[PDB]
Amino acid sequence: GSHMTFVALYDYESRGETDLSFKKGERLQIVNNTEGDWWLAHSLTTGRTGYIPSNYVAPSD
Ligand code: NI
Repeated sequence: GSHMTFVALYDYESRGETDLSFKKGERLQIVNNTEGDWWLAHSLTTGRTGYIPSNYVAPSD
């Protein structure tokens, strides 16, 4: 619900009111990773929240 950390593979610029912008390499906490194309996430560095495209991220190890 926040204990899964993913890393951005590519930069992403938000296009609407609900999606989260991020940079390649940024770490994102995933609230739920079972939801398909859009995952709800937040950055611990910027604090910002929003939906991210699930094809833009991989697990952060
Ligand atoms: Ni969690």
